[PDB]
Amino acid sequence: LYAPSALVLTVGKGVSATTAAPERAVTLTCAPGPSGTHPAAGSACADLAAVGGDLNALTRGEDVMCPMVYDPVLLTVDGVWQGKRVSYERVFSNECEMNAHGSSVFAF
Amino acid sequence: LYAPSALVLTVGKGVSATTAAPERAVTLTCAPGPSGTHPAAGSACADLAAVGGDLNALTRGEDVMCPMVYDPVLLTVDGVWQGKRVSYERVFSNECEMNAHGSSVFAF
Repeated sequence: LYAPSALVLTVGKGVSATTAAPERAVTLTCAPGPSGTHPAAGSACADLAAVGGDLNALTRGEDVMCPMVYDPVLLTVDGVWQGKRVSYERVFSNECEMNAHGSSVFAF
Repeated sequence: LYAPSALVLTVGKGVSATTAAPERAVTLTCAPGPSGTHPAAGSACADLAAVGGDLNALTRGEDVMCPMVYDPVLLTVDGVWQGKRVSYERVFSNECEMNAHGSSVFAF
């Protein structure tokens, strides 16, 4: 047995789970190994591990430059990270911004 | 694009998400096809489809017989079923009981 690490991330244009339909959704597994529908299971897993599973501490790439659009996107993440239950959601100003937090966690 | 179907199911001995640590956790994908860490991705997918994604309507196999133990187990399911957000959790009297609701959805 190992502490489980399994998550489902969903993104949709909107500003809250009540007003943003889930357009895309990927599963992500990091224990015992990185797998799932996520485009970059490996790097995503590494992104989370480095930050200690703390989604909120994923940094915004200083050099990454995004156009100043205001087209909100709601990101949700649910499941278990190393035996601990996860339930997170954040609204980004635009996808480019979302995809700029952590190299590959949210880039799906 | 297709309406997404991606879920994470977790089970732990306890009676509420606050008091039941996630011991095991499996991801399940049903669109465009059945996949994930779930032991029976295919049948599980079929179990859900038949019931219209309505977890609460999964039936208890009339013939399935379980010993009368009282060792509760909390089952949680989160994610998206056919474009609609899912967030469900139910406490069973014992694993044998949990595994008796729907042939293979919860049998993991």
